[PDB]
Amino acid sequence: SMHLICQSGDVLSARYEIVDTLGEGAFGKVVECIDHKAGGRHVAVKIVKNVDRYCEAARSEIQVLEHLNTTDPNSTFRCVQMLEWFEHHGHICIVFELLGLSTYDFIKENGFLPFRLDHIRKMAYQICKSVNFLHSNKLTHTDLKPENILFVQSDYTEAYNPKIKRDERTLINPDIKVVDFGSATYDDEHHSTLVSTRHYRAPEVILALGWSQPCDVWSIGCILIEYYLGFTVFPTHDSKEHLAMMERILGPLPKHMIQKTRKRKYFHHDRLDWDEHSSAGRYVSRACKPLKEFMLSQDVEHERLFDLIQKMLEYDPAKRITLREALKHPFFDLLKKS
Ligand SMILES: O=C1N=Cc2ccc3c(-c4cccc(O)c4)c[nH]c3c21
Ligand SMILES: [Cl-]
Ligand code: NA
Repeated sequence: SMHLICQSGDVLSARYEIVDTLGEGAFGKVVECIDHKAGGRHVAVKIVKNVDRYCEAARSEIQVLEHLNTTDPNSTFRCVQMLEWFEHHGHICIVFELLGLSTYDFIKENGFLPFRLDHIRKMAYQICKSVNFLHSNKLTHTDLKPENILFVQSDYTEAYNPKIKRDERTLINPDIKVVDFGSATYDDEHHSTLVSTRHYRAPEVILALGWSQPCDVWSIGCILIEYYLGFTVFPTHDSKEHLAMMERILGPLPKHMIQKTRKRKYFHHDRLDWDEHSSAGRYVSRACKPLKEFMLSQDVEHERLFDLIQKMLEYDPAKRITLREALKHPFFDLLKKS
């Protein structure tokens, strides 16, 4: 029972003393501990609910991390390092290096203000390089979202911004790592019918056309929008509504994808089965507009970012830019300047 076992001062595995709670998700909790058998190092321990599906995900996460961490022992590609795992009162507990705030929690604590463009550029490059390393190893993450991208160290400076009448926090160092490999799937493994957290889910996933590495690229494009704006451009908890928002932001779905899909519930003949005058229809009309209308500036660096996002949000997953190609996009040139 999760509440019974996650308390400050509790000691796990005769070595890890809980000092704080770092996060809680569907899966259980992540706590910060002092490791009394590694010289007092502070670590993060993910305590998994004793529930079938979360236990299975944790076991899978341990297998993937063992692979990724052995393949990349210097963490050149920025996947979180797993230190060990154990069981505590029947719960699986995974020990990680300690990181800073998730990118989501940073934005939340900053009043849902967005990141500045130079930080987005650096973060995007590192996200793309890390996930590309997964892709090179026959893996797809499937659950990329701001909560699963963590700052290495989230110290900030703070200043009033009169341009927007608000106190603003700015990272000192925006370096990141990628976490949460409990949904990561190898190319030759069973692919779950549904993947991703809704706001980051690709159209081939929604339409059950089959998914692979490209679905991670879509999620990354969605994450970059959220970093740029401070909010999602897909504010919905309904699949058909999500497709409608895609249409308004990105244009009509390709005919071949509507042709091929078994998800007939979404469609009336060859068009989305969508009433523009319903409550949901009025909201999508208010809340969505073409992608480039969300730009905050027409400066060329903003145009470069939006060009990349647009490529990442290509509907056809084969046509969609790969991460190897994304790393070569002009948006990143500023990082490669001598
Ligand atoms: O320092 C870390 N090293 C590995 C790791 C994994 C997850 C987390 C979260 C977290 C988890 C769920 C929700 C949330 O908002 C934050 C915070 N710190 C984490 C670490
Ligand atoms: Cl640029
Ligand atoms: Na239908």
